[PDB]
Amino acid sequence: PTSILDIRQGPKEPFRDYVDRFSKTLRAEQASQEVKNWMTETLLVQNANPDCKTILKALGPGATLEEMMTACQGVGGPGHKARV
Amino acid sequence: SILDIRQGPKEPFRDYVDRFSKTLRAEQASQEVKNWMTETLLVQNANPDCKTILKALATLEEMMTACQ
Repeated sequence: PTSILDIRQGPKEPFRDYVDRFSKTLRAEQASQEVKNWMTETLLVQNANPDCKTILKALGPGATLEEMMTACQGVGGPGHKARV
Repeated sequence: SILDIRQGPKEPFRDYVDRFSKTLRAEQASQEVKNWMTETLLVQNANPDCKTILKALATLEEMMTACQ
């Protein structure tokens, strides 16, 4: 989990599934808008799995969520969340 | 905002801690997030001299005695 601090990417978890869990927990999290933006720029890359973290760090902080997801697409296993 | 609380180059650590504590208590966040903010932002936003001491270090009283 009910805390944004506990949202961590699984070793085989697709980045899109991790982002969805992070987004849902952050929206429910009680914090100011600037703190939520800071939580995204800190915790999202920090709590990503080793493979995605390596990609995201090379990409830099000055990149959008769509650019992050495109760079991490297909990395890892299939996961357990059904999507179209 | 707690994010903007930064120690001055000549500002005593005790004065910085007082400003950090007052802003954190007024900040709207969960108890675990506030504890995490203390563990990350307090040392991170301290001046170069205090930051060097704090990284080598613990309770707040031990931090203030080491930075006095």
